[PDB]
Amino acid sequence: TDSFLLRFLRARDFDLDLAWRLLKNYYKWRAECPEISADLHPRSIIGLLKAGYHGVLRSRDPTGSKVLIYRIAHWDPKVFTAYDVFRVSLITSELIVQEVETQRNGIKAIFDLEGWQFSHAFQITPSVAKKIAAVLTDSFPLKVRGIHLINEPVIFHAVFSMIKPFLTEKIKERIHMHGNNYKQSLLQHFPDILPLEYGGEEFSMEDICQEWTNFIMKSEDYLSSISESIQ
Amino acid sequence: TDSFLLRFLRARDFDLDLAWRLLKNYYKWRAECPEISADLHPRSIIGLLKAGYHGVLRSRDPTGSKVLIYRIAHWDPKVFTAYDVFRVSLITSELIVQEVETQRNGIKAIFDLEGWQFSHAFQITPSVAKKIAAVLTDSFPLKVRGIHLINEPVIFHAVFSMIKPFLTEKIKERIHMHGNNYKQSLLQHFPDILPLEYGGEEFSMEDICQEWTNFIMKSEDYLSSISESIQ
Amino acid sequence: TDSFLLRFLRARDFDLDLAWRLLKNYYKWRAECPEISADLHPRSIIGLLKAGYHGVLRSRDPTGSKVLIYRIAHWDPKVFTAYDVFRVSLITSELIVQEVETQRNGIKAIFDLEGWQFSHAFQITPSVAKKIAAVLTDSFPLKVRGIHLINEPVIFHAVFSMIKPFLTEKIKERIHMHGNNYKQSLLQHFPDILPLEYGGEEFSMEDICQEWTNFIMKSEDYLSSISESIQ
Amino acid sequence: TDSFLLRFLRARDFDLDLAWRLLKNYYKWRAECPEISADLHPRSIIGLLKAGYHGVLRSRDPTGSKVLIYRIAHWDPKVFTAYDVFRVSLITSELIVQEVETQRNGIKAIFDLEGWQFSHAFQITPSVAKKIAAVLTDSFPLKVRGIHLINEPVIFHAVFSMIKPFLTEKIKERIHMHGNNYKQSLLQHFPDILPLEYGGEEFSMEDICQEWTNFIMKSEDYLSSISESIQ
Ligand SMILES: Cc1c(C)c2c(c(C)c1O)CC[C@@](C)(CCC[C@H](C)CCC[C@H](C)CCCC(C)C)O2
Ligand SMILES: Cc1c(C)c2c(c(C)c1O)CC[C@@](C)(CCC[C@H](C)CCC[C@H](C)CCCC(C)C)O2
Ligand SMILES: Cc1c(C)c2c(c(C)c1O)CC[C@@](C)(CCC[C@H](C)CCC[C@H](C)CCCC(C)C)O2
Ligand SMILES: Cc1c(C)c2c(c(C)c1O)CC[C@@](C)(CCC[C@H](C)CCC[C@H](C)CCCC(C)C)O2
Ligand SMILES: [Cl-]
Ligand SMILES: [Cl-]
Ligand SMILES: [Cl-]
Ligand SMILES: [Cl-]
Ligand SMILES: [Cl-]
Ligand SMILES: [Cl-]
Ligand SMILES: [Cl-]
Ligand SMILES: [Cl-]
Repeated sequence: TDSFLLRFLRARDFDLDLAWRLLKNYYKWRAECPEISADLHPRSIIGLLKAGYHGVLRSRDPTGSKVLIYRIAHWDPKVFTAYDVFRVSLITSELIVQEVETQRNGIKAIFDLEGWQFSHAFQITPSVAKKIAAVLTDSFPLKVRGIHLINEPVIFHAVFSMIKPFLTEKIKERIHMHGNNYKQSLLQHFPDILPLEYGGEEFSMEDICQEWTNFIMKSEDYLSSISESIQ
Repeated sequence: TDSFLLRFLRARDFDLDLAWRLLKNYYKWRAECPEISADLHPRSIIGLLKAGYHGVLRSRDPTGSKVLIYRIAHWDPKVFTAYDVFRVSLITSELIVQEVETQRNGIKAIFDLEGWQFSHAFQITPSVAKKIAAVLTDSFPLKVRGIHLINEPVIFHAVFSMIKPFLTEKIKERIHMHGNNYKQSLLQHFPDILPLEYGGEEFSMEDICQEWTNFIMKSEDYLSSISESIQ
Repeated sequence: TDSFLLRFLRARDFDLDLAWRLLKNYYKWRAECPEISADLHPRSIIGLLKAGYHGVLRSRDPTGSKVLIYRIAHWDPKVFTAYDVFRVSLITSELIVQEVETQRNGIKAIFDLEGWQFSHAFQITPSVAKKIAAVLTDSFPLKVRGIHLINEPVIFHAVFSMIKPFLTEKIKERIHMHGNNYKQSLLQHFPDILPLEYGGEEFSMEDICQEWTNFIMKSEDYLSSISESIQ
Repeated sequence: TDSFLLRFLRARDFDLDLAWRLLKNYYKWRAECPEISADLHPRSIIGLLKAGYHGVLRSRDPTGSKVLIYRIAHWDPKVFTAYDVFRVSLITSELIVQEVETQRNGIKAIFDLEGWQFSHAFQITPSVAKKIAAVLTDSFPLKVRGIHLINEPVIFHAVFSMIKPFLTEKIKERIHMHGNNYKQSLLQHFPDILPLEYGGEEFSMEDICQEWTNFIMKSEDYLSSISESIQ
């Protein structure tokens, strides 16, 4: 039985001081006003999952990182708030951090920003921006080994400019923007494992999303106990 | 179920600051270049165990300390490196630290240096010397209550002189050198519990080594999980 | 008979202080833990040479620099480690530094990074990165007048980002990245002397590699004496 | 052809600064008033050699150090001065430093002080004492890995007390005093290689001295060229 504090050690290469600072932030970061709740039950965001907003690839990248996929077009800003969408990432992260190999090799996330609207940007306030930067850098026990943005419209750079100043130099080096002709570049970073929609060979995004939705629903009892352990 | 961090508390008389510093070193000490691996499976050093290099007494000393015995003559430096020999002590220590009474009363080690050669000393580099001093003082959650050297040849003092400068005043007070006429002195420190070869009454070293070898092999599954919890 | 210390003078335009600092680093740089051995015998890396990984052009560039060619596709990371590959450059450098005209006009290296894999990047640790930067700047008596990277995949920039912070401003100005359409740009820097595979007119890479392999094997006695003069 | 400055590098583990300081002292140390001459021709001390004062063992110690033997009883202070006796060590040192394996593994010297008289001590002035300490520590490119004194009379400690304050902590750790029952202790440091007179099995001191005397006489042309290269 790995202690709860072991994931923080692995996240900081067993540097006790650094892991301590990470744990401190992990308990404080969401309490930043206006706070996001510690509620991690999928009932409030099951609609997002069924809309096909989010999924996790079955296979890891060539360095062992778990690969996450987000499709912004499947987020209706009139139905779900940024906090709801944020909650989806929290739920997923709390689940995949259980894997030791994820703890060691980190994660990489792919954001399909095709269909990004001003209504989306309206949700991203400075306070939200700060929280995004927090979990990317030093507030959650997951190594962010790479962030890949594809199909980014020109209007998105305003949003990213809100997040940028709160980002460390390390994470900034790991943020990639591919544009519309992403497939060649994206395939080089993720051989053999991408879905059909992004240059892959086997699985479709619909299947990948449905699989991860089932896993989240399946884990709703574990997600409840996590919620009660941070309040 | 005692938490993993309780053995560090007991090792420092429940001084939270001091136990914290010990845990920090416990995760860092082996990473000192050139590093020793976190691998604790007995497969790589089963030869040493079967050669009769190492054993643990069945009974404790009058103060409750576990008593460890090392015979340097049973270490062939042409077959096993200093790192392999070091690994044997790591494996044994990770096992006996599970006993609460060992956590409270510490350990005492007896090194039979009869048969110490220059080929042995060749293995003990300055880096190795530093690591020896580290686990003796502040890098492993075991109180070193005594170190007893017997049958030490005159050429050994060069080796000890490498270790000495990195030793604290407390541990230095606890290092004894008996020479060839050790039996009278050694019996006073360890009544009733020594093997036949060292003035004892009952058990032989061959039996003691065979018993501890079986226990190590028996614990190979626990030793694997420890290895995976420090990387 | 040119003294051994003359190549360090020529490398620093007969600035005695600067040449002294270079000689100091030349003796210390490989001892950085984890150290690379001073062994320069081609027996350990003959496989790399026969695989066509490395060769030296017969003719010099328009400024008199010796031109070196490396093909990363001919390096199998499952057979040869980064240290083995590093050793190949050490061996070549120790040979060409014997030429006075190379001492005066320096060298230029061309790295064909076509076929660069994550398995290659796995070998390039931070410690290795530091050593690469060391021999590029101030640890070997060869003026690096230019480094040319061709056919670089997008995933390589992560590796280069490890090396970059340890690079001086001078050397950084001398690192070129051409991409896939390199031929026009590469021909302007190296007229008349390139192999067929890179826009040249006469010789093939296979011939160039075979010629330099023979020369290395031919010089194995000189390479042994160098090894014994740095330990 | 190893440069003359390579022996200073090997003597200081290729630390360029430290080797530089050693070379500086090597040229200055004998010039300390009252100076000893740079003359290294055996003609002035052939009498000492034929008297059986000095010899070098054919075999090295278990660590590769050259082993030197001095017999103070064969020094007649009424015939040869301390400077003459000092010259013998200079001559021997300049010869054995030519061996690369001696440069790497250093030397160990055995002084048989049986027959030490006050007439001997009369020769050892404070200035002489300082010079003895100089060549032991930082004025000659030979690592002193050990000094062994045997058969030392009680009156010798006055002489050693003159040398002691000018000795570094490192060298002081390497000075052994065995007394009259030296054989057991001396054999442990030098197995298989000692002469008959000191617990050995094969060769006698008379043979060892005669062999080294021939070698010195044989090298008189090399010793002349060394003398002319330090003035
Ligand atoms: C532990 C962890 C969390 C919790 C996490 C992410 C990652 C990589 C993590 O490791 C990435 C996404 C994020 C920050 C949730 C983002 C919430 C907003 C609403 C997403 C849509 C708008 C973003 C402007 C789109 C770009 C996001 C990238 C700049 C990361 O939640
Ligand atoms: C937690 C712990 C470890 C890990 C440990 C020891 C003790 C008492 C511990 O509590 C004692 C032995 C040691 C340091 C391994 C020593 C490895 C070398 C190769 C032993 C042979 C050579 C030594 C020069 C012999 C003398 C050793 C004493 C000076 C300790 O490993
Ligand atoms: C004196 C000298 C040495 C010794 C040398 C080089 C040069 C130009 C020298 O002048 C260039 C190559 C290098 C640094 C060996 C590199 C070893 C690694 C394994 C090469 C493959 C991976 C590299 C990441 C590829 C890019 C290299 C460039 C950034 C230089 O060895
Ligand atoms: C490079 C080198 C030299 C040059 C050298 C020695 C050694 C080990 C060297 O490595 C040892 C002997 C010495 C210092 C010459 C000594 C001269 C006197 C006259 C010897 C007789 C009286 C001594 C009081 C006897 C004890 C000597 C030990 C304390 C070294 O010359
Ligand atoms: Cl909320
Ligand atoms: Cl990219
Ligand atoms: Cl190892
Ligand atoms: Cl005692
Ligand atoms: Cl190596
Ligand atoms: Cl260019
Ligand atoms: Cl004189
Ligand atoms: Cl002794």
